[PDB]
Amino acid sequence: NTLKIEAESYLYSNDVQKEPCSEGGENVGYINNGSWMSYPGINFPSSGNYLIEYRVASAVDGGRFSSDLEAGETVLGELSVPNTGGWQNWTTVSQTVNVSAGTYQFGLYSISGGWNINWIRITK
Ligand SMILES: NCc1ccccn1
Ligand SMILES: NCc1ccccn1
Ligand SMILES: [Mg+2]
Repeated sequence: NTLKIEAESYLYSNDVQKEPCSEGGENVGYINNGSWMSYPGINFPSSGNYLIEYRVASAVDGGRFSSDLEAGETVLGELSVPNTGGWQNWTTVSQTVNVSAGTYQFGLYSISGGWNINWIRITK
């Protein structure tokens, strides 16, 4: 089963802005070093390995972000954003990580800015 979280649906954020996305809806853009977004109430119904996909774009090299649960109580890992050659040239990167069942605040934190994100998809 899959859960799709629209990236623009965050409850809290720092130093980002929403913009119309070429794939419909909105994406988060104007992401800098130290920008972040937080999504409450993300349910992982079983304990085990999940695929977490990120629909991202960048016209530059080096965009990088970390994902975490509960404000860094559990770090899930870090994602590099490819240089897809345009701000609306989208691609899907992923991480495979182990989470125990629960409902968590899910956080994305920009280590190196210059990347956009459309959505997050979680699959077990
Ligand atoms: N965990 C992403 C984040 C960072 C700072 C504050 C809230 N959430
Ligand atoms: N050059 C646009 C931009 C601004 C802030 C963050 C990332 N890209
Ligand atoms: Mg979106």
